[PDB]
Amino acid sequence: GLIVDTRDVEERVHVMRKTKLAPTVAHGVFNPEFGPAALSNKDPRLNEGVVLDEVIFSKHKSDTKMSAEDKALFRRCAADYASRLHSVLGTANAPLSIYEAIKGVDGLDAMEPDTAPGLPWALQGKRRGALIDFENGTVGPEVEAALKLMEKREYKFACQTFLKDEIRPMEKVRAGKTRIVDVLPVEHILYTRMMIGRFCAQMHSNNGPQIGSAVGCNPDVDWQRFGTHFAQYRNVWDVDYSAFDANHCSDAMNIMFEEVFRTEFGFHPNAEWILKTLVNTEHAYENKRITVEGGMPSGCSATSIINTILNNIYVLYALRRHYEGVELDTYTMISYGDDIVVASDYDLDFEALKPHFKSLGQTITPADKSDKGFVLGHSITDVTFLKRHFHMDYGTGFYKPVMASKTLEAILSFARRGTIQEKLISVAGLAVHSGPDEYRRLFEPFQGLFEIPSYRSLYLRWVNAVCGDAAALEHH
RNA sequence: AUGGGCC
RNA sequence: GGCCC
Ligand SMILES: [Mg+2]
Repeated sequence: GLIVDTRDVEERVHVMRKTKLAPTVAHGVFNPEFGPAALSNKDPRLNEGVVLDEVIFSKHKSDTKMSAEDKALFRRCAADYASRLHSVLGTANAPLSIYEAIKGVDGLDAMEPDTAPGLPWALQGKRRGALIDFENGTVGPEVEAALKLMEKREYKFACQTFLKDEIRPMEKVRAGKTRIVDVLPVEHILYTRMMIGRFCAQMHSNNGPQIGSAVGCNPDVDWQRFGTHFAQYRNVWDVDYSAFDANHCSDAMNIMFEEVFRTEFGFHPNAEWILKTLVNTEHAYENKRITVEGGMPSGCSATSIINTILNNIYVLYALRRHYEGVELDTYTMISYGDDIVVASDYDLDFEALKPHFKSLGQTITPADKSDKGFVLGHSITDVTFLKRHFHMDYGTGFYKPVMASKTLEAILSFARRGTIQEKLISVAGLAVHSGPDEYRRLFEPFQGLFEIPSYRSLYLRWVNAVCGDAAALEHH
């Protein structure tokens, strides 16, 4: 978005930290072009003359303003997508109880009991367990008073800027392109879950191309479902965004919230209001307070869902701005936040859509290599989604999610102290789809030091997971 | 080190 | 706890 004000205050919010990711035995074997993101300004790995603080907020370039006619078009697209979504999900969207918002429901998992509480709780000590009883599903006086202000629509907050401690390609580590997490206050998260929690639960349960959302999916199982769907289409596109989250303009955000979360769809009047508080935000980074207009914070409840919904409306908006007679059945798509797979039997010109996405402030580029524009004829076996390719298994005849071996090497090369064993088992479930030979090669540095699951055991587990009859058919 | 998923 | 977004 657009940075409107940068104020220096006395209170310093500690963010820097040291990386908790330590190199494993695999690091010296694979030597990946990957490493922990730069968390300190004095990190020796950083390029000369790179100020980490400036690069972080460089994503905030502008808040794109839309014309009345483009806003009118966007409203129509939001309402059209909002028609499809609530037709599939239903309109049972009344507030969740406090208990349900904390403990979760069918389709919505519970709030994490010991994550960051946000501001101003971080400046007072106080963890999440002191403010909220997670076992009993009850809130203390501090949150109670905050919830009363949100009901009154008088609630004010600040986002706490956190540096994301993660493995990144070495090019981005050296460029100081450390990702950030905007940690919202725990009460804001709770109330959002109250306002839109059942909707979110319904979204998760009904994931698929019909609603254009993969949020809630299990790639082990659903790659067959998504794979067979997109294989039916003549053209498949792999579309990359540049800073998707930060580039959501105030106009697009406000209109989407207005059209999707209407009281006539069963929502409480405050559902629209609580989401609109995400448009103009105050961010706290050390001694600096930065006011931003536009863009989506990442620590919000249902940030993935909001981004997914916007992604759906963006594609409809861009296509209607270029072509005539474009409807929801003109194409098909699945998204997860900024990640997107689009397909159509019509020879759509995504290169011509570039300016139309720009009117929203979004920059689309081909993922199909960083090549000379968008091309036609590509299939689902050519694309990546959720860092996974669509490969066929020749033992079952099903699509399986295959990650790049270079990426799996990177994941196995770094781990938090004392978590290596459980990480290996977790990564084994990802690595099984690379085939027996590659699975063997990936875990070979760990042999004799940790338990590695046999390829066979994870394969048979997966066969049953994707299709229970297929596992039984091998016994018939 | 986080929202939201999934093991 | 890990992974993806
Ligand atoms: Mg992509």
